[PDB]
Amino acid sequence: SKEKFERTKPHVNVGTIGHVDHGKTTLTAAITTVLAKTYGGAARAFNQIDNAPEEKARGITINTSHVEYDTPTRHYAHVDCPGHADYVKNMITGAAQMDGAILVVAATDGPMPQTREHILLGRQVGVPYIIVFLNKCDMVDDEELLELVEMEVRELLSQYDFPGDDTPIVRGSALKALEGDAEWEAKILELAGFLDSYIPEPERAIDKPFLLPIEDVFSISGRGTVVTGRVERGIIKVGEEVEIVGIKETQKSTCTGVEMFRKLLDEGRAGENVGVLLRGIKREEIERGQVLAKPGTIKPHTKFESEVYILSKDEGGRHTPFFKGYRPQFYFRTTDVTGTIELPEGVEMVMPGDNIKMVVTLIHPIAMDDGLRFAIREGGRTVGAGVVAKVLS
RNA sequence: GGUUUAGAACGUCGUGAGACAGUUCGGUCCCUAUCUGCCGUGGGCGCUGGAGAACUGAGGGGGGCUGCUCCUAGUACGAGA
Ligand SMILES: Nc1nc2c(ncn2[C@@H]2O[C@H](COP(=O)(O)OP(=O)(O)NP(=O)(O)O)[C@@H](O)[C@H]2O)c(=O)[nH]1
Ligand SMILES: [Mg+2]
Ligand SMILES: [Mg+2]
Ligand SMILES: [Mg+2]
Ligand SMILES: [Mg+2]
Ligand SMILES: [Mg+2]
Ligand SMILES: [Mg+2]
Ligand SMILES: [Mg+2]
Ligand SMILES: [Mg+2]
Ligand SMILES: [Mg+2]
Ligand SMILES: [Mg+2]
Ligand SMILES: [Mg+2]
Ligand SMILES: [Mg+2]
Ligand SMILES: [Mg+2]
Ligand SMILES: [Mg+2]
Ligand SMILES: [Mg+2]
Ligand SMILES: [Mg+2]
Ligand SMILES: [Mg+2]
Ligand SMILES: [Mg+2]
Ligand SMILES: [Mg+2]
Ligand SMILES: [Mg+2]
Ligand SMILES: [Mg+2]
Ligand SMILES: [Mg+2]
Ligand SMILES: [Mg+2]
Ligand SMILES: [Mg+2]
Ligand SMILES: [Mg+2]
Ligand SMILES: [Mg+2]
Ligand SMILES: [Mg+2]
Ligand SMILES: [Mg+2]
Repeated sequence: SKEKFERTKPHVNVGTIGHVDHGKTTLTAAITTVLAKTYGGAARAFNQIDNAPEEKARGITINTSHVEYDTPTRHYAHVDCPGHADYVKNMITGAAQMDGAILVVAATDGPMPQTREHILLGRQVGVPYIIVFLNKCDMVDDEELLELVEMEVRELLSQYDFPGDDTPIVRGSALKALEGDAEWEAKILELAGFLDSYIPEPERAIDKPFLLPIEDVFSISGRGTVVTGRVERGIIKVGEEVEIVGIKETQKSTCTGVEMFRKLLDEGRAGENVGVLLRGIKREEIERGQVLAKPGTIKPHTKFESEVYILSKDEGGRHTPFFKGYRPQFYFRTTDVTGTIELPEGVEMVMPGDNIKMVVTLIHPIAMDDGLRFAIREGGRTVGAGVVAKVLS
């Protein structure tokens, strides 16, 4: 909080995806040290990508850590997702804001059960583009074995509905590029080139009014309570009226400073992760899931009609019917929420792999409008995608 | 210290003397080692002229415990932990 962030180069939200203990967080650390050395950005280290007691005694990552590496063309903003099956909830918030992912499959183990689950969540939420990275390579010195894994990833993406063969696969060790090997340093400089070439300039919405889903809340010692997240649409000027909408009720507020990776800003534009400082609000009363909207634009609702597309055994979801009373998790912009289902008159049961509409009464009210996309989940797996039809409350 | 003498008391049984793995407080533990054994340490003669050294080894004894950390490797194993 001192240096002013100069608005140059387009902003892009990137993040690593993949199996547990597969080189996902280590890739993030490899991208910093490579890009910082040659081009001349800020250095950083593997340290702080994940500190705490939880991510040291174990070694695993829980929190979605962020990184800011810069290149001549564009200014990237990383989102290193956790990895585990148990940490899928806080991952989806990191994955929703992420524009273009970096998948991490390993040459030794290959595509594992979570790799299938992570890419499954990427499609239904909103991950337009994806890039593969083989994160072991050196451990198995062979030409035939390493190339057989590349075939299975191309099959995985094409089976689950992506381009597959068009996606640029890259090979390279993360640990070898951490130190200073000339052949392996240049091979991850190549990944930065694939990030620029494949993923296009993202289409923002700098016209329709201000909205910002809160991914994680903070309490800065001195300044006040702060909320982070990607600005979904519109802009934010300093000293402007902002209404916080979502869970509990609704509160008036005013912005008193927006920032971008510990650097000041005047205008917080759309499609970029920013930390908004709020005036006269406590850490407890504001929570994760709520949205920073401009007053009057959006209203919180606890009941709505919605066209739900349930999945089958083949697509990956439920395989049995269910009657009114069923309570799955509904993942809107960031947070999840439970709700009872009231089916329409003339529909006795809901079979798997079927398009229908239904009334859903949620326990917590969330801010929503007509034409909002969500992904239903229940029992550590997906259920179905859909869209909102009508407001009731 | 306990049990198991002589003092005294409580509860209990007994008319009473007294009694009770019922309880309670107090209450002398001797022996210079002949033999066997054992740990040490010598004198005698023997071993075939005597003497001084240096070995050999039959045989005997002693010694044999194990933690943690770190690499191999967060590798096999495992959906993950
Ligand atoms: N030899 C070698 N080891 C690697 C390479 N990349 C990653 N690893 C190893 O893979 C392990 C996993 O590290 P990390 O990336 O933090 O795990 P993750 O992929 O983020 N998943 P999670 O954080 O949920 O546990 C580490 O022990 C690391 O040494 C590589 O290129 N070569
Ligand atoms: Mg492993
Ligand atoms: Mg990780
Ligand atoms: Mg393995
Ligand atoms: Mg006594
Ligand atoms: Mg006695
Ligand atoms: Mg007496
Ligand atoms: Mg007696
Ligand atoms: Mg008694
Ligand atoms: Mg006395
Ligand atoms: Mg005495
Ligand atoms: Mg005495
Ligand atoms: Mg004497
Ligand atoms: Mg003897
Ligand atoms: Mg002797
Ligand atoms: Mg002799
Ligand atoms: Mg003699
Ligand atoms: Mg003689
Ligand atoms: Mg002799
Ligand atoms: Mg002779
Ligand atoms: Mg002789
Ligand atoms: Mg002699
Ligand atoms: Mg000798
Ligand atoms: Mg000798
Ligand atoms: Mg012995
Ligand atoms: Mg180790
Ligand atoms: Mg582990
Ligand atoms: Mg290893
Ligand atoms: Mg297996």
